Amino acid sequence: SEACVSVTSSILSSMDPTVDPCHDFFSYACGGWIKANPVPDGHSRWGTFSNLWEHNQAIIKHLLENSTASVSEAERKAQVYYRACMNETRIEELRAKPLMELIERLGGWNITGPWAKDNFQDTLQVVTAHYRTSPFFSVYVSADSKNSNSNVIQVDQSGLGLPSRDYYLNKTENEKVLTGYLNYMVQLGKLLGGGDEEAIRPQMQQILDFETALANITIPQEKRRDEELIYHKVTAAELQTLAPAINWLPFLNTIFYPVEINESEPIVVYDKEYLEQISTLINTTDRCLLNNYMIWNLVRKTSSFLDQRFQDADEKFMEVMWKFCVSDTENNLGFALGPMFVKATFAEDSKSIATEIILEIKKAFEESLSTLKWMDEETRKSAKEKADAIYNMIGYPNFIMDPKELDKVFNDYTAVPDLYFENAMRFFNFSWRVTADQLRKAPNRDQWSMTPPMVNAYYSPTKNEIVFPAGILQAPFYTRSSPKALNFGGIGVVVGHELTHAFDDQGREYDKDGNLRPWWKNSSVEAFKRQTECMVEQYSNYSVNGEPVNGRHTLGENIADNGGLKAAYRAYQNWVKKNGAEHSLPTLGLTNNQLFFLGFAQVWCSVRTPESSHEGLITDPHSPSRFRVIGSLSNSKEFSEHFRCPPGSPMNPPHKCEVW
Ligand SMILES: CC(C)C[C@H](NP(=O)(O)O[C@@H]1O[C@@H](C)[C@H](O)[C@@H](O)[C@H]1O)C(=O)N[C@@H](Cc1c[nH]c2ccccc12)C(=O)O
Ligand SMILES: OCCCCC(CCO)CCCCO
Ligand SMILES: [Zn+2]
Repeated sequence: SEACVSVTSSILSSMDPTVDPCHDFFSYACGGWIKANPVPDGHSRWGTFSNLWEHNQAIIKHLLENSTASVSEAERKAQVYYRACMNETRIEELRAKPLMELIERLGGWNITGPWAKDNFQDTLQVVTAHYRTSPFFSVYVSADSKNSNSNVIQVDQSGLGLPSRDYYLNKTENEKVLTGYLNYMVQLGKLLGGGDEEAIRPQMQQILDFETALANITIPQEKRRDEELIYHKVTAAELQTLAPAINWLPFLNTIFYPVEINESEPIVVYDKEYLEQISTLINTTDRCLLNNYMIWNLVRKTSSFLDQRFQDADEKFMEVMWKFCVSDTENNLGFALGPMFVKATFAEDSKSIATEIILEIKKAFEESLSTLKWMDEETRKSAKEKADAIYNMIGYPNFIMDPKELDKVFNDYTAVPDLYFENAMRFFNFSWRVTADQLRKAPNRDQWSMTPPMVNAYYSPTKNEIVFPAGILQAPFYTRSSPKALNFGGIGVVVGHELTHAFDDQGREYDKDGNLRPWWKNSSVEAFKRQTECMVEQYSNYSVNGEPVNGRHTLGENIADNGGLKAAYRAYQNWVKKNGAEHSLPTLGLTNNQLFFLGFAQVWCSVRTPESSHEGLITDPHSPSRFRVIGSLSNSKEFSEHFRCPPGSPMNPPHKCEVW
C-alpha cells in the first residue's frame, strides 16, 4: 500500500501528462523526469543504469570496509586492493616514480631522454602479456565461433587511445578533441620527466599521427557486424606470411607460455588486410616512434594508478570526452566481491523467482515462434530447438559461492598493503595469465564476461547462454513486492531482450550448440532478412537534433527490443490468464495492462550530453533510449489497443515491423 503509494508517486513524478501517449509515449512517460533530472557533475549521460550502479558502489564501500576480517582469501584480497588504493597519503608520496620507474625497466623512451635500442618484439611481448596492453592489435583467447567447445587465439584491431576511430578522422574538421587529446599527452609527458614543451609537443604529435593511421587502417564497425563474413581462420604459418613484421611463432610461444605453439596453430583473424597493413606500417616506421607509441599505450593503461596530478589530467580530458577505486576494485576483482555483494543485496528467494520469470518469458517467446508467419514449420522447429537449449545464469556464477573454488581462481593474485600501482600491474599480469591458461581448456557456461554487481545483461552466441547479474535484478527491473505488470515490464523485458539475441541478425548465425554454421535453409534466411528490412526502414525514420538515427547500424538491438517487449507482454497475459488480475494502483488513472507499457518506458528515462547524442548515434549499437521505447511500442498492436491510439497517430504506424 505505502509501497504501492510511493511507487505510484515516482511513476507519476516521471511523466508529462501535458503530452499525449499516442503522440509520443516517451515524453509522456519520462518528460517529467527529463525536465526534473539534470545531467549531474561526474556524468555525461544519466538514467536508470547510471542511477542503480551508484547505489551499488555505496554498498560495496561498507562491504569492503570490514573490521571482522570474516571473509575469504579472494574477498580478503579485494579488501587489501581497496585499502591500498584508498591510502592516497602514500600515493602522493610516490608521485610518477612507480610508472616513471617501470618504463626504464622496459628500456625507457625518447621523452626521457635519448632512446636507441633493438628491443621491439621484446617490449611488444612485455606490454601485451605483462601489462595487458594492446598496441597494434589485440590478442586473446575465447571460444572458436566455428567449434564452440574449444578456445582459440584471436588477433583483432586495437591500439587507439580514443573510444572510436572517427574521433581521429571526423573531428579533424568537426571540433578538436585532437587539441584536447594532444594536450593530455603533452601534460602527462611533463609529469613523467619530459621538461620543455618544445621537446614534448613534437614527440607526442608523432604518436598522434601514428595513432590516426592506426585509425585510418582500422575498420568501421559497420564492416564488422557479420561474423560469418569476417571470421577467418589461418595457421600460424599463414599468419607469418600475412603479417611478416612480427615473428609470430616466437611471439605466440612467449605470451602463451607454458603452451607450445607450432606452425599449425589455429588463429582467428577478423581482418586479413588490416594485419597486412599493420605489418607494413610496423616495418616502415622508425623504432623510437614504435617504442614511444608502445609506452604511450602503457601510460594510458596505467596513469590512473599514480597521483592527483594525473587524475586531474584524466578528469579534464573526460570533460572534453573518492569512490574512484570502489569502481577499480569491482572492475578487476569483481568476482572477488561477488559473494559479499550478493549476501548483502540478493535474497536467494530472488533467484528462484527470477528463474520462474525466465521460464515464463521463454514460454511466451516460444509461443510466438510457433505462430510466426514468415517461417516455414521446419524452420520454426529448429528455432524452438535452439530456444529450448538456451542456458541461463542468475545473480552469480556458481563457483564464486564456493570459497574453495573462488580462492583457487584468485590464488595467483597477491595484493600488497599500500602499493596500489604495484597491485594493479600485478593484477594485469595475473589477468593476462588467466586468459592465456584457457587456450587448451574447454569454455564453460559458468564463466561470465560480467561480474555480479554489474547493472547490465547479455547473451553469448558461443555458449548459447543468457546471463543476468544480481546487480540488475533490482528496482526498477525487479522488486518482489512490485506489481507483476511492473516486474514483467522491467526485468521481463530485459529477459525477452536476451532470449531474442539468440535469433538476431548475429545470434541466428549460430546454432543451438553455439556453432557458427548454417542451420537454416537459405530460403528461410532470405525470409528473415526481409522482416528485418522493415526495422531498418523504421528506425532510419527517427532523427535526433536534426540528424538521422541509423537503422542498419542499430538493427540487432532493435530486433531484441522488439522480441522482448512482445514476449514479456504475452508472458504477463499468460500470468493474468492463470492467476487473474491483480488490483490497480490508485492515484494513477491507469489499468495494469497500461501500467506494463508505462513501467517499460520509465526504465529508459534518460538525459545525455548534446555531443554524446551526435556520437552515440554513430557508435552505440543500441538505439537512443527514447526510440527504444517508441520503436518498440510502435510495433505493438497491444500498446495501441490499450492507449487507444487512432489509426495513424505517431505511436501507431500502419507499417508495423515484426521479426521475433
Ligand atoms: C536491456 C538492458 C538491461 C541490457 C542490454 N544488454 P545487451 O544489449 O544484451 O548487451 C550489451 O550490449 C552489447 C552490444 C554488448 O556487446 C554486451 O556485452 C552488453 O554491453 C543493454 O541494452 N545494455 C545497454 C544499456 C545498459 C544496460 N546497463 C547499462 C549500464 C551502463 C551503461 C549502459 C547500460 C548497454 O550495455 O550498453
Ligand atoms: O569455473 C571457471 C572459472 C574461471 C575464472 C576465469 C575464467 C576466464 O574465462 C575468470 C576469473 C577472473 C580473472 O580475471
Ligand atoms: Zn542487447
